[PDB]
Amino acid sequence: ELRDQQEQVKEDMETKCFICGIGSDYFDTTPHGFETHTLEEHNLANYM
Amino acid sequence: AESILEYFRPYLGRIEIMGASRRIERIYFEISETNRAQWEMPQVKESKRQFIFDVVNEGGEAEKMELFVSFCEDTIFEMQIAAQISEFWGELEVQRVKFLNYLSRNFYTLKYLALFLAFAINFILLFYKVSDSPPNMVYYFLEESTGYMEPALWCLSLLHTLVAFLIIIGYNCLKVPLVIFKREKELARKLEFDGLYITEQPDVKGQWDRLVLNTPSFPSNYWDKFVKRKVLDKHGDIFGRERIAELLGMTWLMSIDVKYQIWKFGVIFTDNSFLYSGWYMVMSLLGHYNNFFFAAHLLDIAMGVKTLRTILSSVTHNGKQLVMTVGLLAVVVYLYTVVAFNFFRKFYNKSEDEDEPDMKCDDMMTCYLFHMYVGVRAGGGIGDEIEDPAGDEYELYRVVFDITFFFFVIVILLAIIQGLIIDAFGELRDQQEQVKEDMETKCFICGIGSDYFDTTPHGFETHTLEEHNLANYMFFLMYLINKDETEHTGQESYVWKMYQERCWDFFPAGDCFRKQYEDQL
Amino acid sequence: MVMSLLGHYNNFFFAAHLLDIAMGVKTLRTILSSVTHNGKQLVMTVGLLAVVVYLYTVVAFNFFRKFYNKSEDEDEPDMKCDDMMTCYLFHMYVGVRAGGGIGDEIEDPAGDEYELYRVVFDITFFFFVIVILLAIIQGLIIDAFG
Ligand SMILES: Nc1ncnc2c1ncn2[C@@H]1O[C@H](COP(=O)(O)OP(=O)(O)OP(=O)(O)O)[C@@H](O)[C@H]1O
Ligand SMILES: Nc1ncnc2c1ncn2[C@@H]1O[C@H](COP(=O)(O)OP(=O)(O)OP(=O)(O)O)[C@@H](O)[C@H]1O
Ligand SMILES: Cn1c(=O)c2c(ncn2C)n(C)c1=O
Ligand SMILES: [Ca+2]
Ligand SMILES: [Zn+2]
Ligand SMILES: [Zn+2]
Repeated sequence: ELRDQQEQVKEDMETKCFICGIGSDYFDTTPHGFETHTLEEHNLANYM
Repeated sequence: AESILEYFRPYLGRIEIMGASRRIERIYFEISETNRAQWEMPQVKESKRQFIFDVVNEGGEAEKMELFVSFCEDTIFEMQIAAQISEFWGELEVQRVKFLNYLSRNFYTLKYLALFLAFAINFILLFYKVSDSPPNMVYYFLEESTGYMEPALWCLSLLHTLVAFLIIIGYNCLKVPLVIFKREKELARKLEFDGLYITEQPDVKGQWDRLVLNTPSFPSNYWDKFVKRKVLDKHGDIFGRERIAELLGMTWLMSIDVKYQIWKFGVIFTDNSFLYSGWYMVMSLLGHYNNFFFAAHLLDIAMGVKTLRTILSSVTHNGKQLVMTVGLLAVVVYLYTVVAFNFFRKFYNKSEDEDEPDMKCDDMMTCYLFHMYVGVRAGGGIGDEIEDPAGDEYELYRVVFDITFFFFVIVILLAIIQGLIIDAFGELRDQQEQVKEDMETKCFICGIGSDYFDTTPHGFETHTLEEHNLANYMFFLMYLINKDETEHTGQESYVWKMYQERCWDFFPAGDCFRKQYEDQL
Repeated sequence: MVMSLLGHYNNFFFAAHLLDIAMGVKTLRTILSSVTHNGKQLVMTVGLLAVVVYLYTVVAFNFFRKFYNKSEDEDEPDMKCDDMMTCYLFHMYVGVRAGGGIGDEIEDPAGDEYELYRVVFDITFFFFVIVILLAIIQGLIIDAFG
């Protein structure tokens, strides 16, 4: 179980977020909704 | 028009595309009588599933159908090689053609026949005996009745090693001509869409491939023969249009390419499925020398039925953690040694007789060897092969040296190591489970799952045998191939030109006709 | 029934009827149903633990025959491994039931001439055929039940 945890993080990132709320059932409609909406808009490194 | 509809049920394709001012659409196109035939057949269907398994595993949702059409460029290859085999010195040709051709059709049963020979050379060999006086050391056979078996082992060893030498012949004519296709058209892409050898630099498999570009036969079997003239233009004007044309170089034996043979052996000798089928042979020669070496061939039962492979595959894949643990159980057995070597040397006496004391622990290169050979195999800790501390002078201290062994190095650690493995096995196979699903509920061309075509009856078996059928897009890709190019119709071009530029946007990506026509239908 | 006739003949055959406790209460049926349903993998494993015990035999039969001596008295040497139809039988009857690998019913290689080589013939048994394999086979079953 310690290691499955290391697994759930690995996800949580992929599907959802970590600045806004939403997951990926919204930027799934357009192509490449992930790599736009997390290297263009809500990029968790710009805010440093 | 009932009968003509039902006569042309299996020949009418149907494919949904996207484009031409941002909408969806329906394309209708003719299926031949032979692409429907040689896709229903098992050597190929196989691959299908295969692709299906892994790309649901390590694909995201982005790079998926960069892999699809990377795959449909293959099955339309060996499909073109399946027909390559289907049914004085010149007659050498017809034999040479006929022999290997009708051979390699036979192939898979030609191997399975190999196995069953190994289940006789072992059983028949499971009768030996040795003795002081022959019929020094002498080895004969037992076979007390049936005194013709001992001959049979001579015609069941010159009939095996032959059947090894076939499979090496069969392989090199049926399967390698893909595994240089799937290299060459992995290079030419990475020499004409971001120019590996010409504006960046090399992964050894990169470096090994410099040996070929000079050669005059680089596209040997990958369709093309122009890529060369295609990259004396794209990345060729900025660089020296005399400089690059250097880099590329712009009966049989009288004109055999001296180079590019040495390359072609490059990638085969590194391909595992070939490099096994040598070992499987070269033992089978060594048999004749010692004759038990035909026991080794018995190990093929791991590379056999599905579960058995997983057995060994399991044992490996978690090897990151596993070896790095056993690299710790070999350490925390050291520490006890240093403790034992300093204080409790008096007890490690295996001498059953007091005239010749034995004293297993003096040289620490032994007392470390004694612990890791009878102190982790006794299931009762180390205090099972020692005198006991009933008497005195350390008893208490000694009885905590032991029962801290037992706990650490026989209850925690040996539990871990069975553990890793067994549960790893369990998990490879649950994966095989999640694929099984992912298909059923959702998709694999569009996005949506089945919470949309659940409302209507049979939403699955319509929307995956009528609209988004993941097999039509290989019939299109090879129906497109051969229409004479000046009559590609109104959609059938804009795909075909969106294809030789690799834009993968003629794939619905979350829509169906029943998707914007919800209100009109 | 037809057991229950045979009873009259030998009269212990009414012990067989006692097996109905598997086709009874729910959990007990699952017990046996479990044991079967995964039989695809299971038999095809035990069909491998009977093999990788062979390989050791061939190794033992060629080099280490000197140790397999169960003769408690030196007047009648016994030598369990001469005929490989025995040394393969000796391994799979007291070398997977001793819980300590095969080097538990043998002389030990303290003395010489192969000691190092011998102490890796054993501790590769212990690991493979008593830590991996016998773990697998309890495993399949118990979790299948689950
Ligand atoms: N909502 C998000 N916000 C910020 N980043 C995200 C979000 N979702 C996914 N990501 C990014 O997907 C990235 C993949 O990892 P990335 O390549 O960028 O560097 P990394 O995490 O340190 O791993 P690596 O070093 O191997 O590259 C994550 O680092 C993470 O930054
Ligand atoms: N989105 C989808 N696209 C394409 N096919 C799908 C989709 N969802 C389900 N399927 C199909 O459900 C099918 C069931 O398997 P199918 O009978 O057609 O051949 P198979 O997969 O090779 O198995 P089998 O040989 O036993 O028949 C899958 O092959 C798969 O093609
Ligand atoms: C795109 N494409 C192919 O991918 C292909 C081909 N012949 C074989 N290959 C594989 N042709 C003629 C083609 O236009
Ligand atoms: Ca036209
Ligand atoms: Zn966000
Ligand atoms: Zn779909």
